[PDB]
Amino acid sequence: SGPVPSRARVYTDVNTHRPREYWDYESHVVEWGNQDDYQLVRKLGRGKYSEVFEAINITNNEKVVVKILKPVKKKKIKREIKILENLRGGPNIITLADIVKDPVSRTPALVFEHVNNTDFKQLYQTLTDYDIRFYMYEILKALDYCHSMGIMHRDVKPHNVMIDHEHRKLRLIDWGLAEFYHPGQEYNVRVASRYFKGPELLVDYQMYDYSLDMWSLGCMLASMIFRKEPFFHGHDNYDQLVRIAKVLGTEDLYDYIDKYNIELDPRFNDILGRHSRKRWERFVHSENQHLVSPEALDFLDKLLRYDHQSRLTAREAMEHPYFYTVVKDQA
Ligand SMILES: CC(=O)Nc1cc(Nc2cc(NC3CC3)n3nccc3n2)ccc1C
Repeated sequence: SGPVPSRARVYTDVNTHRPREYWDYESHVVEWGNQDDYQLVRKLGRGKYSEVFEAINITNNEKVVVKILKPVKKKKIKREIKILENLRGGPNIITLADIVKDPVSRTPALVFEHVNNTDFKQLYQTLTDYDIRFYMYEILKALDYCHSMGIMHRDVKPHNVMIDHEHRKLRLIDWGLAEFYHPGQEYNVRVASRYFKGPELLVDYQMYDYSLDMWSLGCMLASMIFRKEPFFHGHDNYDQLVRIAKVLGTEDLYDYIDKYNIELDPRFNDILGRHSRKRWERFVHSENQHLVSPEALDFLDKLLRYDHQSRLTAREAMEHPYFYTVVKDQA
């Protein structure tokens, strides 16, 4: 027998209530700017589907980030553009400034607002208890917004969070894996980086929703408060679920499998074993205790659930006691 269907607990029908054009990205026509407005300054890095550069817009002298695409299906390019245009102006959402057609590569190049990022491998070792709560609340503003707008990011991880610490400015970037949520839709499970993949992806449960981003956020919170990067360190996608089971326990995992009538890959049988649910205290030591409090642990536990339906929504997460001083300081 097949798996039990699932629906998002919140923002379930927001795309159904919108005109077809909002989410029907295959019919989206791309609006092209002038490629001569931009002069590349230097390379910043690379991605699976791109090469990214710092550039100067020669019409206004503004610094921009240019993402020149590698060959990618036209519908996937239209999807990222549509999602970016839909989320434009949203809290802590990266701004897509322009779309141009590269002359050498003949591919599109997406032009973004520049963020003066403080590299995560250097920034995280300086963050206080307050900074983690502050930036976690800022990520939640972006997530509650994109979820309310019927979009799942599906690639939440430290590298997709640009922080200008000096200006306490955060932007959630790289919407290249983002999708529109539609009740009853089965999505590709081959999304996100290994360490941030939700149990639904690892067990091949396709009818997932916004709650997938909440698991990714929990992985990020666990890595920050415990100073353990990555928190769930799998050797591959199968071992990734084993790393989760050694912390969350195998009992809740088999309960989750049973609830949704998920047929487990036979490989999993011999590697999952039997594991008790651990207490968060075993990850606490003299070097991370200043970032760990009962509020942090209670909040973390409520994010890292096998059952996607039982994880906090971004809005419920914002109401958690862990953020009381951040909320009070923002008012
Ligand atoms: C466009 C996109 O999402 N792809 C992406 C981006 C990067 N890298 C940066 C670097 C900076 N800022 C420089 C100071 C570090 N910014 N700023 C705003 C956005 C952005 N992106 C690397 C790799 C990829 C794939």
